[PDB]
Amino acid sequence: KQPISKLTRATPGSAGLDLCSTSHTVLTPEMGPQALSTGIYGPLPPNTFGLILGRSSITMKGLQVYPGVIDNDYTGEIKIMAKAVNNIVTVSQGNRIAQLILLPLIETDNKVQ
Amino acid sequence: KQPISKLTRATPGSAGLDLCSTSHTVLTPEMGPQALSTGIYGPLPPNTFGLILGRSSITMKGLQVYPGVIDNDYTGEIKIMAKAVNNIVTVSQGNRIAQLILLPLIETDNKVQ
Amino acid sequence: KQPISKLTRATPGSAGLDLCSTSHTVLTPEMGPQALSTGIYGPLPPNTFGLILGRSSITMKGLQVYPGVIDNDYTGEIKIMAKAVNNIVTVSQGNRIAQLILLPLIETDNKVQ
Ligand SMILES: O=c1ccn([C@H]2C[C@H](O)[C@@H](COP(=O)(O)O)O2)c(=O)[nH]1
Ligand SMILES: O=c1ccn([C@H]2C[C@H](O)[C@@H](COP(=O)(O)O)O2)c(=O)[nH]1
Ligand SMILES: O=c1ccn([C@H]2C[C@H](O)[C@@H](COP(=O)(O)O)O2)c(=O)[nH]1
Repeated sequence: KQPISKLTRATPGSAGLDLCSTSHTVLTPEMGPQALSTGIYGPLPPNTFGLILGRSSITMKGLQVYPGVIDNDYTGEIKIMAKAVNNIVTVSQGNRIAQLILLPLIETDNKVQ
Repeated sequence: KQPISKLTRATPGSAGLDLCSTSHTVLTPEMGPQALSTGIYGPLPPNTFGLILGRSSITMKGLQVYPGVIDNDYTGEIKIMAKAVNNIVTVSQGNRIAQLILLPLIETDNKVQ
Repeated sequence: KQPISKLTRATPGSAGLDLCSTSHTVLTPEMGPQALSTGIYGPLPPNTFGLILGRSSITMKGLQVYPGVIDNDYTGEIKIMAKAVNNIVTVSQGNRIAQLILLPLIETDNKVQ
């Protein structure tokens, strides 16, 4: 398993950490949402949560990444939820498919469970 | 009307507050976006705004929730904008359909109106 | 070129800054994602990044805006990635199509490039 600390940022001003698909995968529109493996696992730094978002270059090529909320204490594998919009899309191993944004986790008094 | 304070968090490390649909509703792809009632109303805690996002279990079952921005001072009913992706989806009363994330509302000098 | 400082907020409690399309554009579902020009350019205020999100009134009328991450140091034109969901959609010049949300850019030790 690899932790979020092994992810890289493309440039210092980049909001997101790059997420790559560990497999070659073909997607068609009729398949609906598919969860792509990344080999990267939670959890997140204290007081943060994560959002998985698309890369614009990839969205413009017809692969939609559904925004995904990564809880602070999730310890499973971070997967990318994606769908081919209109056309057949092929994702090659190591292609950068999405990005992870880290955001502050605000405290509230809402009851738990 | 019920306020956001009555929402619950599944676990202490959960980023989102659960939102449930108050009605049983059937959605098909050709229907396009539908606004699901929740019986929960703004406004939000000072200096925050809200984002409505999907639950990954629900997105993987073919119901897409369009990310929705909840303004700090909105006092209407928070509705979930959703679409069946490819298949017929049935939402039962009380099913958890989406989640509300609270985020800091940054001040800027942009002119207002 | 116009900077983000020229954008306006609809009301003081509005989370987003309004983004308008500078052209008249017709979109159909089979076209897939389209990048709409706005004439607004990065970069963003220090320690922030941007998210492009839809307006709910517009999403409910069948135009989906794909959430887009605006990096802090991007100096190009901010474009709106959008898709007609099911029907033909016509966007007129000056119509408010999306909104820009500003969020804190959290520092991490992740390696760069
Ligand atoms: O795109 C996503 C969305 C969620 N999850 C994992 C992390 C979340 O903590 C967990 C539960 O999802 P939600 O209930 O937060 O949506 O699933 C992902 O791997 N990818
Ligand atoms: O998914 C959504 C998106 C918005 N709204 C309500 C709250 C917002 O303050 C208001 C106006 O929407 P926007 O203009 O912020 O998108 O509509 C919802 O109930 N659900
Ligand atoms: O909806 C979007 C998404 C991105 N970009 C520009 C700003 C980003 O800094 C840049 C690279 O996109 P990403 O790699 O962050 O997705 O493209 C846009 O104009 N509109």
